[PDB]
Amino acid sequence: VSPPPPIADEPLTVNTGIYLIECYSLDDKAETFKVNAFLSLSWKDRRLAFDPVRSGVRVKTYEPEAIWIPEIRFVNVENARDADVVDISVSPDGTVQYLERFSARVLSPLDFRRYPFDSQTLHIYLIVRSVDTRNIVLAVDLEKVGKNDDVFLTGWDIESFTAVVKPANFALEDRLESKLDYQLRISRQYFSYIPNIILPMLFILFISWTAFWSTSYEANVTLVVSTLIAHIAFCILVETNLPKTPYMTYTGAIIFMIYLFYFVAVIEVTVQHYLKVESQPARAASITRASRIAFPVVFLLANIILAFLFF
Amino acid sequence: VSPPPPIADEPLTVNTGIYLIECYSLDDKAETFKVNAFLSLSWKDRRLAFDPVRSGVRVKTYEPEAIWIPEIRFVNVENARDADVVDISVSPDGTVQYLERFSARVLSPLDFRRYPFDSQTLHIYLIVRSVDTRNIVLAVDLEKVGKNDDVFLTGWDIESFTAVVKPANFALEDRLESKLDYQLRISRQYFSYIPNIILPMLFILFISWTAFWSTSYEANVTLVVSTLIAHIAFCILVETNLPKTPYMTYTGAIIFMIYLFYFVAVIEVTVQHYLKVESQPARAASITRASRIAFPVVFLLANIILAFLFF
Amino acid sequence: VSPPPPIADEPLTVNTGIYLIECYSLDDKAETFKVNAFLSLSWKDRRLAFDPVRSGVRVKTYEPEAIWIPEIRFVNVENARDADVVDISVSPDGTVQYLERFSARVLSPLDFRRYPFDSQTLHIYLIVRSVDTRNIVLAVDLEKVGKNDDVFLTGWDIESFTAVVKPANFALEDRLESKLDYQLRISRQYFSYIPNIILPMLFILFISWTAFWSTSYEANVTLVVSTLIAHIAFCILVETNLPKTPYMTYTGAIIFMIYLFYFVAVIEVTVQHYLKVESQPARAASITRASRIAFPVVFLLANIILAFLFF
Amino acid sequence: VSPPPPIADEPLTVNTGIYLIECYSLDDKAETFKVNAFLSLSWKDRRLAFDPVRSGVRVKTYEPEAIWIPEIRFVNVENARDADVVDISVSPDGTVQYLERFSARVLSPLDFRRYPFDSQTLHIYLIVRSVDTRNIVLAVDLEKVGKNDDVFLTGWDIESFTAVVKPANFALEDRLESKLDYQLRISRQYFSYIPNIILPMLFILFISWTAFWSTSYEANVTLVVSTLIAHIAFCILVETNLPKTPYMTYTGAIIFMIYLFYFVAVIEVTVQHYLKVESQPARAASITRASRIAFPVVFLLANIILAFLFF
Amino acid sequence: VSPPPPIADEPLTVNTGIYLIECYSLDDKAETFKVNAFLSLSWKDRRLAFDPVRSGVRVKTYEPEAIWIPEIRFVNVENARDADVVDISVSPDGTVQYLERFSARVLSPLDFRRYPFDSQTLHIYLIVRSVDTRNIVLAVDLEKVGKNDDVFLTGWDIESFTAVVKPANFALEDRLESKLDYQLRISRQYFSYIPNIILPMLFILFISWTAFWSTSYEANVTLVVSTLIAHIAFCILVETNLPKTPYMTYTGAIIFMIYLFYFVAVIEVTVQHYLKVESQPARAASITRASRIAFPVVFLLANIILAFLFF
Ligand SMILES: [Cl-]
Ligand SMILES: [Cl-]
Ligand SMILES: [Cl-]
Ligand SMILES: [Cl-]
Ligand code: NA
Ligand code: NA
Ligand code: NA
Ligand code: NA
Ligand code: NA
Ligand code: NA
Repeated sequence: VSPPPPIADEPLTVNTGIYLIECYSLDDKAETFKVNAFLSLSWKDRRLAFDPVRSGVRVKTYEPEAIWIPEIRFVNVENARDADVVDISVSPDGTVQYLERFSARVLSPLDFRRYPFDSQTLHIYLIVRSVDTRNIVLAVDLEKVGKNDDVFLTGWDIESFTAVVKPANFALEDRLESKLDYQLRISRQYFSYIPNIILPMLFILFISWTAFWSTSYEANVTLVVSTLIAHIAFCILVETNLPKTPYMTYTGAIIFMIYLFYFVAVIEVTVQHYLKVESQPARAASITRASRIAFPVVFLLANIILAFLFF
Repeated sequence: VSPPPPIADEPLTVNTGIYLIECYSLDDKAETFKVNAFLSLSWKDRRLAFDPVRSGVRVKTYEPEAIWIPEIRFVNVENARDADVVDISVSPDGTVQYLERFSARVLSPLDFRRYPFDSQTLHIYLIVRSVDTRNIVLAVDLEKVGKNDDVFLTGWDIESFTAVVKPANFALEDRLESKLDYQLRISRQYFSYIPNIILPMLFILFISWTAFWSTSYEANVTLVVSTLIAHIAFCILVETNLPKTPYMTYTGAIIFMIYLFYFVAVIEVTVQHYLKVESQPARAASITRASRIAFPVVFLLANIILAFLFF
Repeated sequence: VSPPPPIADEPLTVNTGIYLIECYSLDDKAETFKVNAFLSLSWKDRRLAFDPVRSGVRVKTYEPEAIWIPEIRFVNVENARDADVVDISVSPDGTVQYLERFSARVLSPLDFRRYPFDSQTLHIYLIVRSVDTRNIVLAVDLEKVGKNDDVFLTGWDIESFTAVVKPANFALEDRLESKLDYQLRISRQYFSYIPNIILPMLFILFISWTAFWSTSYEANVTLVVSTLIAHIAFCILVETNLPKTPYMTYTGAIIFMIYLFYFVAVIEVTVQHYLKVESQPARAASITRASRIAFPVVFLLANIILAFLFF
Repeated sequence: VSPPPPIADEPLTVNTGIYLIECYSLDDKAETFKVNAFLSLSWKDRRLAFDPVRSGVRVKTYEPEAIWIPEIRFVNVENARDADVVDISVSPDGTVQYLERFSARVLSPLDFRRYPFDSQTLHIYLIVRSVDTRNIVLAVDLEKVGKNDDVFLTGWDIESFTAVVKPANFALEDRLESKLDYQLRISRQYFSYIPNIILPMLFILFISWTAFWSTSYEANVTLVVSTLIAHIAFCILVETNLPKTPYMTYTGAIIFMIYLFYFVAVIEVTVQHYLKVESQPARAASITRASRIAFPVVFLLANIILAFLFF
Repeated sequence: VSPPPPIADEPLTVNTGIYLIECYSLDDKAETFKVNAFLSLSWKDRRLAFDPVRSGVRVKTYEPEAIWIPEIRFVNVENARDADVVDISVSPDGTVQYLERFSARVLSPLDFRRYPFDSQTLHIYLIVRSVDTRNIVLAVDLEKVGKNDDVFLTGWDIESFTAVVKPANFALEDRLESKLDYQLRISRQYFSYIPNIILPMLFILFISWTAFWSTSYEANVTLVVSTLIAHIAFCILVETNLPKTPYMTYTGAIIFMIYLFYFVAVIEVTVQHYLKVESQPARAASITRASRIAFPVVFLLANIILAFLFF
C-alpha cells in the first residue's frame, strides 16, 4: 500500500466534500463549535482499474486497509476527528469514491465587535501532506458540499456552508501541503437580549434619573447607588458570556458608557446637595432641572454616536 | 462479507426496535439527553440459510465480523454510539436476529414557549445508507420497541416511547437513505417551581406594593428599589437554566412584565413625592390610593392575558 | 467459544460477588455515584476439564479470549464499565473463577424528602441475558460480597453493602434475563449544615424581628427587606445543591415557610406605620407588642408541625 | 506466560519504586489529586536467566507480552492508570527490571480541621494479588523512590515523598494481597488568604462596630446589616472551596463566631435605640460605651480560645 | 527491533523539531495550555542504509512497527500525547526522517506578580531515556522549529517559539536521560481590563469620596458602605480568574490597598459625625476638608509606590 504512480508528471487531485449532519455547542468564550458531518473523498488509482463487461460487476467495494487512502487531516481541530468509514467504491477506470462520517471540535476565531448583533464566518480547514513519490493536491466537488435542512445551531441563524474552490498550496517542513477552506456563515439571534438584558438595563438607568425630580440627598444617594449595584449585576452577567477581547465590543462600549452616566449622576446629586447646604437652592434647582433634559439627550446622542461607529 | 443478493428486484427491509434501559441527563440549555438502550435488528440473508435436519441445531450464532451486518447509524447524536453486541442469531430460513446494547448523547430540540409547564417530544433517528449492489429500507418491529418500568428522567414525567412505522426514504449524495423516527414524549414536573421560584417572586413584588400605603419617599425608594434587586436575583437564576430562544417563553413574558411593574411603581413613588413637595397632597394621595387597586388589578388581568396567549 | 452444554436440562448458575474498593463522587443533582470495585464470577464449564498429572499444574490460567465467559452487564450505569481482568483460574472439574476490577458511574435515584437529615439505598444491578443454547441464572456468593475498611463517601456514612440473594428472572425481547440487586445503604452527615446554613439563616430571620422593638418605618423597612435579601442568598445556595423534585423536601418546606415570615413581617411593619400616620399609635403599639411573641411562637410551632410531618 | 516457580517454598518479592514527574490538580472538594510518575518494578524470574560469558550481552531486553509481568495495581485511584512501558531489562541471573510511566487521578482524604493553615499526607497504595501457583509480596527499593526538583503543587509546599517499607499483607476473597503505602506530605501556602479573605473579612466586621460611636438608629441599622451582607458574600466564597465536613474546621469556627458578633451587634443597636425612645439615654450611652471595649475584647479572647483549641 | 549499533563508542543524536499548528485553552488557575503541533525526529540507523542504483528509489517508506524509533516523550504533560504518525522516510545513508502530529495539555507554571500586565515563558520539555546497549542524546534542528502565522492564543500576544539548543543530560534511576527545552514566550493583552475592571473599580472608589462633600451621616454611611459592596463584587470577580499564589500580585496589591481606602473612609465618616454630635463642627469640617485632598493624594502616591515596586 503506497500512492498510485502518475501517468505523466502531474500531482494527484483528491476531490473533497463536507456534508454537515449536526452543528452544535458553539462556545463563544473558547471560540469553538462541534460538528458531525460526512467527509467524501475521490482520487484516481489506476492500480485498481478493471473491465466492467467481463467482470459482470460495475462497482467494486474495498476495506480501508486493502487500498491506499490519502492522509486527509483537519487543521483547526482540538484532537483527531472521530471517523467511521461509511463506504469505499471503485469505478472501472480506477476512480475511488471514499465516504466517512466524522465528528470534531473545531477551533474558529469569532469577531465580537458587533455583539450581540454580530455575524460570524466559521472555518473548517482540510489539509493533505504530499508524499515523497508524488505530490497531493486538494479539490472541491461542489456536488458533495452541503448541510441538511434540520441543522440548527442554538441561538444562531445558519446562512451558508460554502467552500473556497482554489486550495492554498504551500511549503511546510521541506514538503508541499494542499489546504482547503470550508466556510460556515452564521448570524446571531439577538431577540432574547432585548427583554432579558437591554430593556431591564435601561429601566434601572432611568430609575437612577428620578433623582433629578427630587431634592432629598439621602433618597437620591439610595437611587443612584442602588441602581448602580443592579447595573454591576448586569455587566458581570454579560462580560462572562464573552471572552477577553483586545478590542472594544458594541456591548462593552454601551456597558462602559452607562458606568459614566452613573458617575456623572452621582456628581449632580452631590452638587445639588452641596449648593442646597450652602444656602443657594436657586443654583441647585437650575442644575437639577437642566439634568432632567441633559441626561436623556446626551444618552440618546452618545448611543447614536456608538451605533454609527460600530455599524 | 457483502450484502445478500435479492431474490427479485426488491430492497432489503431491516426490522428495527429500540428498548430504553436508561434515560438521564436532559440538558435544557444544550437541548441534549443521554440514553442507554437495546438496539434490535432483523434482516433476510439467504446465504446463511440452512436445513435444520442436517445441521442438527435450529439456531446459528455468529460473531459480528463473520457475517454481513447493515451499517445502522443514529442521525441526531454528538458522537458514534457506544455499542456492545449482545447476540446474533440465525434462524433456518436465513433470518438474522441482531441485538446490541448502546449508549448515546442525543441532540433533540426543545420548545420552551410554555416552560416550566411545557411538554416535549424527544427524537431518536435511525438511518441506513443503501449500498451499490442493493437498496436498504428500515422497518419498525413494534414487538421490540419499548422501555423498562424503572426508566426515570429526573424532573420529567415519561408519557410514551413510540416509533413512526413509515420511514422517510430520500436521496443524499446520489445514494438512497432510509430514516426512522423514535419519539419519547415527556411532560415537565412543574411542582418545585411554585414554592421555589413563582411564590417568592410574587411575595417580593407585593412587598414593593406596600409603598402605596406609605407617604415616606425615603422608605418607598428603599421598598421598590430593594425588591427590584431581589427580582434581578430571581430573573438571573431562571434565565441561566434556559437557553437563548429567538421567541418569547411563558416565564420570560412574566419576568419582563414584572420588570415593568417595578418601573411603573418607581414612577408612582416619584410622582407621589413630587406633588407632596409641590404642596398638593390631595393630588398625591388620590394617585397613591388609586395605585392600591390599579397595580393588583392590572397585574391579575395581564397574567390572564399572557396565560391565554400561551395556553 | 460458545456456552458449556448442560449435563441434564438445567440453567447455568453464575456465582457473583462485588467487593467495593472505592466509593466517590455522589452527585445529588444528577442522582449518580462513582464506584471502583472487584467483580468476581464463577461457573461450571466442564469442557475446560484437565488431569493435573498429565497437565502438570493443579490449577490452569486462561486469557479472556481463550475461554467462554458470560456477558455480565450492569443495568443502571451511564456507559459500559471500565474493566481490567485480574485473574481467570480453572480447577480440574472445569469450575472457572473469574475476577476483574471495574469502575462505573452508577445511576441510582435519591429521596430528598428528609434532606439534609436523609438516608439512601444505592443500587448496583447485575444482569445476564440467556443465550439460545441454554439459560443463564445469576447467584450471590456471600463470601465474595463486601467493601474495604477505608471506603469513604465524602459527606456520607456508609451503613451496609448487601445483596438480594434471590435474582429477579424475567422475560425481555423473547429471551430470559437474570437480574441481581446490590444495595449500598448510606446516611447523610448533617453536621456541616447547622453552622454553615441552618444557624446563619436563623440569625438573619431574628435580625428581621428587631423591627418589632422599633417604631422607625425607614429603619424597619431596611431591617425586614435587607435580611430578606440575605435569605434569598441562602435559598439560592441550598436549592442549587439539590435537584428539582416533584415533591416537597424538608429544607424546601422550611425555606418556603421562612419566605412567609418575611412577608407577614413586612405586612406588620406597613400596618404599624399606617396606624402611626393615621394618629392612633395605641393600636399600632398593641399589634407590634403582640408580634414580639406571635412571630417566635408561630415559627416554633410551625417548625414542630413540619418536623412531625417529615419525620 | 505464568509466574516463575520458586526455588524453595518462598513468596515472590517485587521491588517497587515511584518517581513523581508531575503533581497537579489537587481538588479539595473532591479530595483528589492528579499524578504523573515513573513506576519501577523488579523480580527474580529464573526461567529468563542466561550465561553472561556465553551469551556475550550483559543485559537482555524484552517486550511486555514476551515475559511474565506481575499485575501491579493502585488501590485509591478513580480509573486504571495510563501506563506506557519505558523499558524491560533482564540481568544474567534472571532479575527483571521493569519501568513504566503512568498518570492517575488519586483519591486521598484530606483533614480540613486546621484549614487554611492545614498540612496533608497524600497516599498512593500499590497492591498485588497473589496467584494460585505462588504468593506475591511487595518491597520498597528506596533508591528508586523520589520526585523531581521542578514538581510543584499550586498553592502547596511539598515536604517529602516517602514509602512505608513494610507492606500490609492480608487476606481478601480467599487469596493473599501485599499492599504498599507511598506518602506525599504537603503543607498549605496560607499567604494569599490574609490579604484576600482574612483582612477584608476583619475590616467589614470593624466597620459594623462604628455603630458604637453613633446614636442614629437608621445609620446603625444600615452599618450592621450592610456589613452582614458583605460577610455572607465572604462565607459563601470560602465554604464553596471546601467540602461538607462532619467536623468543625478552623475557618468554619471563625466564620460562625463572626455571625454571632453580627447578631449581638444588632441586639446592642436595637437596645440602644429602645432605651433612647424610652427617654433614658443615660442607660443607652453606658451600654454603647461598654460595647466599644466589650466587642473587640470578647472577639480577641474568643479568637485566642479557638486558635488554642485548633492548634 | 533494537537500537542501531554505534560505529565508534559515540551516543545516538536525535534531531528534534516542534512546529506549532494550534495554541489554545491557556488555563491561568490550572497553569496549563493545550497545544496541537508537528513533532519531527531524525537519527542515523545504518542497518536501514541502501544503494540507490539497484533499488531504483531515492527514499524508502516504513511503517512505525517495522523500524526502531526512539522513545521520545514530553516531561510537563498531563497524559501521554495524542500522536498520529504523518511520515517515516529513510535516505540511502540510513538517516531516518520521522514526523508525527500530536496534541497535548502542557503543565507550565505562570508568574502572576505583574498580572494583568504580565508576560510568560511557556515550556515544552522533550525527554529520551537511554537504552542499555547505547546512550541517546537529543539535538535541535532549528530548520524544523516554528509555528504557523494563524496560531492565536486568545487574550495573549505570541512573541517567539524558540528552543534551548543545548540539552540538559542527567542521571535518573540508574540511566542517562537527555532533556530539551522548547520556550513559547507570550505577553498578556491587558486592553479589556481597563474598561471592564480597572475604570469601573475606580469610579466606585471616587463615588465613596463624595462623602467628603457631605455632612449627612445617614447619606455618607450609604455612600461608603454601598460602594464597598460594589468593590467586594469586583474583588471576588478578579481573584477567581487567578490561582492562590504564595506571593503578592500587582492586582492583589491594588485590590487590598483599595480595601484600606474604604476602611479609612468609614473612620473619617464616623469621626466627622462624632464631632458634629459632640457640638464642634469646626473640628469635623476641617478633617472633612483635609480628606478632600488627602484621599486622592495618598491614593495617587500609593499607586506610584506599588507600580514602582512591581515594574
Ligand atoms: Cl484531524
Ligand atoms: Cl451512531
Ligand atoms: Cl456495564
Ligand atoms: Cl508524552
Ligand atoms: Na490504506
Ligand atoms: Na460484518
Ligand atoms: Na437605605
Ligand atoms: Na469469551
Ligand atoms: Na506478559
Ligand atoms: Na519500533
